[PDB]
Amino acid sequence: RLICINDYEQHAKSVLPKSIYDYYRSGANDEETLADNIAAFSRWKLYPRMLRNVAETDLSTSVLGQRVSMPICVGATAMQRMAHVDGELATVRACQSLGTGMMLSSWATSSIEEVAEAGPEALRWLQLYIYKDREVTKKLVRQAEKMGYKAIFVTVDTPYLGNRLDDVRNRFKLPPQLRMKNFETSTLSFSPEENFGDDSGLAAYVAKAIDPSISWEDIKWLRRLTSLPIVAKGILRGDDAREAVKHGLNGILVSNHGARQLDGVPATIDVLPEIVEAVEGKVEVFLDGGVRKGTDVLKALALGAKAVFVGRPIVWGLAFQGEKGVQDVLEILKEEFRLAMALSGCQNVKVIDKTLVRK
Ligand SMILES: Cc1cc2nc3c(=O)[nH]c(=O)nc-3n(C[C@H](O)[C@H](O)[C@H](O)COP(=O)(O)O)c2cc1C
Ligand SMILES: O=C(CC1CCCCC1)Nc1cccnc1
Repeated sequence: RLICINDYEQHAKSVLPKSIYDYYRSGANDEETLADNIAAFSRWKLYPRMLRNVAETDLSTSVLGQRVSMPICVGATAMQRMAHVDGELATVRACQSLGTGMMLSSWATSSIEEVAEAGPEALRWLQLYIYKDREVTKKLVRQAEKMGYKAIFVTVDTPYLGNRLDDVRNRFKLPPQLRMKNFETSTLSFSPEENFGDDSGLAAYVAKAIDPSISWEDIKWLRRLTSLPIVAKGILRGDDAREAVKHGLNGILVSNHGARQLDGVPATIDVLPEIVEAVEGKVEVFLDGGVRKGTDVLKALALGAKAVFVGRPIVWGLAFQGEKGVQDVLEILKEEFRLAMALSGCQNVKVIDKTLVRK
């Protein structure tokens, strides 16, 4: 049946309730960037070397000092138990099997501790939102430290939620049996019994809970709060990337939030070279947005990314078959990436060079 990532999305549309599929699929507004995140990869053309000896292709690399089996990691996607009863527990188990890392959403339907218990040997990182309540925010960071998470990815592109039109039409909220499990109060847990207005429930949750005032001073606060590596997630400008380096951060995740925040920003693959240039080798640079195929991974590494993160494909894996479905999606990406390396003449990730691509 399902042999590529597109097949998993098509299957997910056939089995998920509309409101859930739409929440996961949607971009902001007219979804111009959503289309471009994919189309932009196709404009970058590959210039493969022949006759390089590719009998033994090594996909392994490192993310912030921690070894991974491939430069393909799981990005934070909220509320995974909407897709499959086991949600984030299924995802972390699959990541452990693959030897890759899982970035856990602050808006997960499973707690920091529950995910660590399900994937004790998995490489795990926490995606952090800065809540108006700094005591909540600190508690999340402290729990990530205690529970063996290896970095914080602080999201910097969401002072307010983007306007996802289907979520407004559908009046998106959690199904009755689920909660954001990192929080205790009805509002912070996004209880679907709380009053979140007449439009998208999630946009109202953000407006109530998440601090629109945050600034570089809050990054200074976070840098002093934890010794863990910190990655700025959602940077699209070289000047902001340089500022993140000046604040002592340890990486940049070039991201447009899966095209869900400001519509009409460029595709991440198109802004990646500016960001790689701007940081001058001082920190690792990662990419997410539109990764669906092994050749997308190859292109991102050729342009200087250390690794890429996948969002929606993971959710579609869950919707098919929980842990097994996430494992299948990651195995397809790994095999497509191996083949793309081999056909391009690359024995290992260290020889994936800039001459492999042109736009
Ligand atoms: C359904 C969904 C939920 C998401 N939830 C979060 C979140 O909780 N925190 C966050 O920082 N980013 C979140 N993102 C953004 C992703 O981390 C990532 O940037 C994006 O999914 C990458 O693009 P892709 O879906 O094309 O792979 C979400 C994205 C999607 C599609
Ligand atoms: O606080 C630090 C160091 C951190 C501390 C923890 C581990 C890595 C670096 N740097 C900083 C803070 C504010 C403004 N400029 C620099």
